[PDB]
Amino acid sequence: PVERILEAELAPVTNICQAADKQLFTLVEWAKRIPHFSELPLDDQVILLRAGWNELLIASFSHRSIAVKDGILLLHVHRNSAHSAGVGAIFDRVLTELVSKMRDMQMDKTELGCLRAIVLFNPDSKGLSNPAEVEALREKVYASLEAYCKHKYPEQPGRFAKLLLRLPALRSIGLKCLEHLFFFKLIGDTPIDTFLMEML
Amino acid sequence: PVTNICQAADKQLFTLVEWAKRIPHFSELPLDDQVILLRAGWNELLIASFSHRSIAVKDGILLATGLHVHRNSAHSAGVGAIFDRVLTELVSKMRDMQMDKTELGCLRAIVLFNPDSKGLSNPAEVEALREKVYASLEAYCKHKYPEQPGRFAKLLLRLPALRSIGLKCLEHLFFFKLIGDTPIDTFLMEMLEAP
Amino acid sequence: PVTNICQAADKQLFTLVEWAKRIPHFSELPLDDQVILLRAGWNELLIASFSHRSIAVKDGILLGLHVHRNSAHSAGVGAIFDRVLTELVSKMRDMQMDKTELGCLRAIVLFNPDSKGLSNPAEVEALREKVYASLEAYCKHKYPEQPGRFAKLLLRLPALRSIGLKCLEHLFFFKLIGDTPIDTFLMEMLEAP
Amino acid sequence: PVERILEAELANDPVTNICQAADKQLFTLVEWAKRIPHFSELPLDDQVILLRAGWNELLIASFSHRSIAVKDGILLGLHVHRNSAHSAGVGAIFDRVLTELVSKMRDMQMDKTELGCLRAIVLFNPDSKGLSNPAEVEALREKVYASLEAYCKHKYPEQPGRFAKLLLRLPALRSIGLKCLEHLFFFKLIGDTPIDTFLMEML
Ligand SMILES: Cc1cc2c(cc1-c1cc3cc(C(=O)O)c(=O)oc3cc1O)C(C)(C)CCC2(C)C
Repeated sequence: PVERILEAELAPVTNICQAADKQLFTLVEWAKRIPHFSELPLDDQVILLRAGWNELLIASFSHRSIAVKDGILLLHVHRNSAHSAGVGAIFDRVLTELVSKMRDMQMDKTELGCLRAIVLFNPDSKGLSNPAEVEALREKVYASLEAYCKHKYPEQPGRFAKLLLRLPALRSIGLKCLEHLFFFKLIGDTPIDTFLMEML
Repeated sequence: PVTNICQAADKQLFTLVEWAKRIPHFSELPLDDQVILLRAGWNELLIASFSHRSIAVKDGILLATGLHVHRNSAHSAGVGAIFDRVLTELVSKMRDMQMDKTELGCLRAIVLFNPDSKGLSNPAEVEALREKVYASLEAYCKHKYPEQPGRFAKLLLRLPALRSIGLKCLEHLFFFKLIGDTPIDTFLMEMLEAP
Repeated sequence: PVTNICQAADKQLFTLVEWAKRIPHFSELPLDDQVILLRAGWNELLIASFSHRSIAVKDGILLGLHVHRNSAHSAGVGAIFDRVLTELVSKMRDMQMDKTELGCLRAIVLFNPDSKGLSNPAEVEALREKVYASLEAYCKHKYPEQPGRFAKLLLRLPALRSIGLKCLEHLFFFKLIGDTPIDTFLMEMLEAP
Repeated sequence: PVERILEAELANDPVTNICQAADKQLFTLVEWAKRIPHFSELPLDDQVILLRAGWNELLIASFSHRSIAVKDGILLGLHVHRNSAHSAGVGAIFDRVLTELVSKMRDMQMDKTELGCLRAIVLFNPDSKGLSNPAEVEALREKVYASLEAYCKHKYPEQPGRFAKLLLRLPALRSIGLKCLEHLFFFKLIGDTPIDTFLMEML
């Protein structure tokens, strides 16, 4: 189904942990509204969210950032701020490889939902009790996305593959965001500097 | 053994360039861009090749020299994790769906034609050639495996795995730790016992 | 469990600022430079503290929560943990590194003139010279029988640097304590309405 | 004395050619190590471990020091300007070599005896994994840095802090060390254009 994925998509310094907690929770609420996700073992649900949270978050804010130049919306962080916090390279990749590609092809929210659902339903995730079941749910999602794309954009016969071929970029940007601690430098950066200037 | 590795590398790079030149329209790109695509691509292209070659082998990979490497050796050289990912995420997935050599070729051609490669003079042209390749692959899949309507997507969805395994092979120096470990010890000793 | 870690971090950062301000001449640096030194230094400063605390423990580190190397190897960070033990904790034990000597090393680490963005690196270098001049005085007087003790102290800093970067790169702290707390978090979220 | 350390210090197919350059460089490094007192008296297993543990920092220390006689470049005989380094995608690491090592060595006029002794300290690293007798390596490192302090106190008595200043370049050497591994710094520098030149065998 493609209607419940779009429906899902539409619906003290270190205590940066609170902001993180709230962000992760938004992500869990979304996952629970993806058909069949909540019918997986609880251990498997946790593994998929642990495996997925980084790429899922980047996909969200990348897409939000379509409405913005040389920035991402969380609110608004300009690329000059990102370069200043020593994560310029990774930020520019988000812009060129994700945000602009999403803009150029006017990726809609149903299509974002389905990609995120493919990422979430990752049968490669380590420790999954039944990877075959996860694979099966991902097949349902991308079968459903192809149906949606063929109907809404029949003039764009390549559109389905183009969507799927943004996932490799998402994966590498994924790993670079972990490795550079991208999320926690973005929200945590100045709050820390501001805290520390309690040496005044 | 060290001289073998360096020759094998040279031969592999050469094989890789000859292959790329025989991909339609590749040689019609700017020369700067051809170099960028091969330099951006050689890691994933090589892993795709040997992963697929390794379909015909249990708990191992075959390298295009002939050199079979079992996972026992890989875990012994302290790259067990990365080796197991190659096996589970690539080799077995390729086996399970019986990925044929046409389908490997088209994926390698998609990887080669990477319009995200840094410094490309005309990314739009590279993107255009990748569209031709994956349009051609979908045609092939729909006709040879009409019973498997999801086969095209399944092929494309091995590329993220290839990307991460790609970066992990760089980051761990996967190739050099596999074959190069004791050859280096042997090298250094030869140098140490020389005058 | 997660809430506790985040509080402990906040408390650690605070302890760290109070400490730095009580280092002579630190507070006489530009505010921009003070922030840079603490941001550049917090990782090595913390590892130096808990490494030294862990002298009183076998095959473990003390952070109140004792962490045994069996748990560390089980959480896939055995390599980094063993480096902390062999290169820092045991070396500190073997030479009976005292708390004055730890303080001076931490002060040398803090006064890092290599820190990027420093307005006046020459001033930071000058304060580090004062610190390590002071440490040599201390070493030569308390351990005159150990004429190489000063150099030995300074030659633990490279280890501190590499273990520093390896702890960042592996997310050493988060994988140690944060593993199951995260699983527990996500379940809390999953069984919420 | 520390004369033997200074004496030590004052001595188509694109991948194959990089490998030859590497081979030659590593060999110069072994010849140097053999002329360090007591090194050749270690077990052969231990000698191999120290060179395996050490080669990256030892090489960087050499070329950093050689590069004192050069602006916004490093000397390997092939001078490499920072423009080329930034072009080969290793600009960050190159700038660190310049700021943290080359300029610091220039500013304090580090001489070749002092470089030798630091390299000898790096070589005699008792933290190296698998050493048969790390106590012996530690003992040789103590001899080296005891000898360096003697040299510094005599040649630069006006600079009482010069010994510590020398030793406190080693952390920088370590981090630049790990960054050079992680980026494959050496092989991108020497291997860079040879590859580009090879590949431009498209016609
Ligand atoms: C020991 C060692 C050193 C290095 C490297 C790797 C190792 C290295 C050596 C062994 C030997 C081994 C052996 O003695 O059989 C082993 O099992 O695992 C190793 C793992 C390693 O990472 C790389 C490839 C990262 C290049 C940089 C240097 C420092 C030369």
